[PDB]
Amino acid sequence: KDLDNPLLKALLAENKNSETTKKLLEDHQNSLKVLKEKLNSYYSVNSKTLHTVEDAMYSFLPGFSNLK
Amino acid sequence: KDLDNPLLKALLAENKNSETTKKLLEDHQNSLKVLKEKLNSYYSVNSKTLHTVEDAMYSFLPGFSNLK
Repeated sequence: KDLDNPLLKALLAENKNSETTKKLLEDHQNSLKVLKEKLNSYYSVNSKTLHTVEDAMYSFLPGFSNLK
Repeated sequence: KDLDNPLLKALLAENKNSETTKKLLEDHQNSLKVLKEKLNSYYSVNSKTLHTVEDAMYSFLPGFSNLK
């Protein structure tokens, strides 16, 4: 909600030469990537009885693994 | 809240962003004052506009008064 505000878009359009603001924008994108990576890392750790079902689909398609 | 967003305030804290902030947020402050006055006078203006609409609703059609 914060990064998609119309005021932010208007400010970005008004000052194209915003390298100082561009640094903050890239910092925000890095925070985006870090948060998404952490959220996904909270997933690809463990599984359940779904492993037996998963083994059924790795046999018919050789060379396939790590379905998340 | 969008105007008072802490991230937007941090972006505001820039000098080159402050001039475009000057323009955009003086316009925004005028708009906020206008909308606050609109909320304050909403009841007052609705009765007056309703009276004008009723006057125009039955003005040039013969007969037809007291539309309720």
